[PDB]
Amino acid sequence: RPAFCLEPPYAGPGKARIIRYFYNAAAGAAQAFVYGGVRAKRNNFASAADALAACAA
Repeated sequence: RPAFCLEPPYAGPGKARIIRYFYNAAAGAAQAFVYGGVRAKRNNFASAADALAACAA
């Protein structure tokens, strides 16, 4: 998988309240987190499906 997939989820400093998905490598699963709308890292997806296709491929 890309190194990006090993990164902890990044809420960032934004104030929005958007559920996004990240690949949790140690868990072997895509998991929800709250994304703030600003300065996203690359382990950040619209759905569990999109996280798994990028990283559990």
